[PDB]
Amino acid sequence: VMEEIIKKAFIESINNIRRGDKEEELKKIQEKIVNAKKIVVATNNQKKFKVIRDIMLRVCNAEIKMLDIDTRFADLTRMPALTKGLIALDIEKADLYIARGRLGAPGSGSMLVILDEKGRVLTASLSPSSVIHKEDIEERIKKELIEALSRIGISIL
Amino acid sequence: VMEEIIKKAFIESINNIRRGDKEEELKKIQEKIVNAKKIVVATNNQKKFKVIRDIMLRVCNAEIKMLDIDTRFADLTRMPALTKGLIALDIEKADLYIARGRLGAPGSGSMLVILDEKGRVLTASLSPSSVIHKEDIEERIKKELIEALSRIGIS
Ligand SMILES: Cc1c(O)nc(CC(=O)O)c(C)c1O
Ligand SMILES: Cc1c(O)nc(CC(=O)O)c(C)c1O
Repeated sequence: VMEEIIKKAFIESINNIRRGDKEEELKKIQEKIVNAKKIVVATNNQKKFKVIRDIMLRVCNAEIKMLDIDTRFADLTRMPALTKGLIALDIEKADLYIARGRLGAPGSGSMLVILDEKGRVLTASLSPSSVIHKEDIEERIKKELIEALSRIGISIL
Repeated sequence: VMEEIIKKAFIESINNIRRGDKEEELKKIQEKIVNAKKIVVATNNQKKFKVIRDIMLRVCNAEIKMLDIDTRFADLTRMPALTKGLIALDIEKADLYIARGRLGAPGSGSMLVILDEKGRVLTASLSPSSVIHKEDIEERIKKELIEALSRIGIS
């Protein structure tokens, strides 16, 4: 049915009557996150994985697994985090894919992104460059994931 | 040149000794935005153009121009904002491109992005779905641009 809602949105864009996001779109996204039972985290360090896993378990009742392959094979692309997400989508079966990496060019800070079964971007969050930041990574990852969930109306509480 | 710094970064990644962003990279980004001489705003829109312009004229001493053509056609792609940025990049020349649109799928909130001459993503910022923050486009675009500049050390 997501295909249907997005189709409605696209029809609205075609007819030049679209004004931003619709409530049914957002609730479809939230329902998609909350009702997810399989989640893949596309990084090899387990710290990251634990943070993300335990956060996501309070939002959904999913099996959350990690990725055996390492994704440095994305640190040469234009948007590394997204590329990691797409690699994970290509080699692993899930209803949600969670990725974290560099936003764009070297120096651009960090991005965490959540993709669905067909590679659509559901939500994302950013952190300043670790260069200026100088704060811990687990707390920063927690901040990223919580903002990414909250900005689409999902409470970790 | 940015080509060299990025090449070194890529080399570190190849030899698997890369640890993250380095200060000469960030300094190259700041260097890139502050010393811009031309900035293109990827919109036909009044509100947006003036909003972005007012910040950017106070951060740099560039000619800041708008787009004769409008980029609503990007609202059917996977990441509309980036696509808008690439359209602007594709049809007119500048040292900076500022684009603003939907992050991803319908319902996913908004993204503002800043691109260099070669379409590289220098910085970006995100907003919750307009469904949730019921603020309209000019308050949060300013918040987005200011956040995007601040996150890379630009005041
Ligand atoms: C067309 C369009 C859309 O469908 N969604 C958004 C994000 C939002 O409404 O929060 C934007 C900015 C937009 O330009
Ligand atoms: C390889 C790599 C990089 O060059 N930059 C960043 C962003 C940062 O340093 O905050 C990340 C996360 C990263 O994995």
